Amino acid sequence: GRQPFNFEGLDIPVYFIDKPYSELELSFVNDDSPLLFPEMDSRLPKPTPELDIKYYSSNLSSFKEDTVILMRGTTEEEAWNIANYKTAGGSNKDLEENFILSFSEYTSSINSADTASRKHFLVIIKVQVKYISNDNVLYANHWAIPDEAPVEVLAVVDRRFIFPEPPENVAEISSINFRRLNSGNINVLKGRGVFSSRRLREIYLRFDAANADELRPGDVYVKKTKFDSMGYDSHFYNEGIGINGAPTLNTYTGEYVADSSSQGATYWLKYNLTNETSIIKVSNSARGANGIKIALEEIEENKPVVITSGTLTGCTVVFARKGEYFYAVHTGNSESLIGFTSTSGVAKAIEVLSSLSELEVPALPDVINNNTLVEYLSDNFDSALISYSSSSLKPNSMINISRENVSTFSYYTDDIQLPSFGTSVTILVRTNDNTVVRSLSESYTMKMVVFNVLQKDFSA
Ligand SMILES: [Cl-]
Ligand SMILES: [Mg+2]
Ligand SMILES: [Mg+2]
Ligand SMILES: [Mg+2]
Ligand SMILES: [Mg+2]
Ligand code: NA
Ligand code: NA
Repeated sequence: GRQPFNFEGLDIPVYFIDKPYSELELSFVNDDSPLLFPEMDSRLPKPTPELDIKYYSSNLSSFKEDTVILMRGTTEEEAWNIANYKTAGGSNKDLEENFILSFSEYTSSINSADTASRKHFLVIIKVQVKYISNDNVLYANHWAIPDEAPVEVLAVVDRRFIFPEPPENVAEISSINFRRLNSGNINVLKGRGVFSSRRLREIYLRFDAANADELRPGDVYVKKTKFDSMGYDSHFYNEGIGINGAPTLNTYTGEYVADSSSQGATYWLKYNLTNETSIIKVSNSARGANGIKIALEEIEENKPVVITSGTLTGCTVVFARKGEYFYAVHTGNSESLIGFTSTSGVAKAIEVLSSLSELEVPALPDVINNNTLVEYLSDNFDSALISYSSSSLKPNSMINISRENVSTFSYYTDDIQLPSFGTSVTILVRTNDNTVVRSLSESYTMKMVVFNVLQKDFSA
């Protein structure tokens, strides 16, 4: 093989070997650990908040000499070279040699560092602001640093989890939940509340993903590569959510179904679907739509897939089938734009649906509203479900037509006593030699309980 790198002679204040869950409820998860999630291990220095880094970098004359703390997932060899040469890219060339630029990207996102370092190495550095920039990064919360820039290495953690394979009833109930899902029974997700996570884990399934947002006029962004451990694609990220921002489209595995970012979650904070379940979270874009297209023949036996839209409080979720492909689109806005979702949001959803289905956008009326979405879906897809919020006060939100191939679920109406929220989810399961596809939309009221539902099957 290749000689193991020996870190003992290096200048590393904090160096240790990370233990996976299986070596410490998740006693069978041998390729992940709680090092960074949900709480960053107390041995590790914490990164500088993204907003503070942006503040320093935006006032460079005032803070060029000050430092920030950043994280990175790297290989064994990269981590050793960073710690040995004390430069951002593990280079021993002098910075001056560039002026007679190669860059490495670090992150302020704990979840991003978790994703990148799992099964590899975590490196934490302190670096002066004059060496960082984010002008050309593709991933959220990333900062490029010249490979030759000096850094102070604060921690290196070996997260390769090289350990002999493992030979309140949370584990047992979660295994039953997996068996229920894996049978193709949508009832496992009924009534147990909303779920979402900001975690990023690559799942087995590749799918087309698209984004249309008013921040980027004149373009629909299309991603056909896997959602992988490099980080959070900035097109599927919303810097305005909370403090460090949040992803608007991410995949994770079912050992965590909801985390503390899921507004209103209950049952799925406690129990899970095991890490054999693959979950795709599709949220709205800041001012527009995110969508995915799944090839039903690529769902694999004993690897069920769950799509969740998170907590619905005004946004529109579309599930649809055309041929051998399933579509999920979530449109709306995070900027409290009254009337956007039932008008511009519909237009953005149609842009995404047309892009994913490889159709030219059809001719649309001058006034685009939720009825327009019903018509578009009816004419261009085999079957569809719209889950949406309507009020007699906002006429554009009201759906007053019907099409035989389009179901609609108003998870909010004026008849609802707040507080309330909606959910909309789909399961895709290869069982009995076919791909079962079942969708479920719910309204929750009041401890929140479901009082209104629509269940739609998209399989034969
Ligand atoms: Cl991953
Ligand atoms: Mg990283
Ligand atoms: Mg490695
Ligand atoms: Mg129950
Ligand atoms: Mg949510
Ligand atoms: Na183990
Ligand atoms: Na050294």
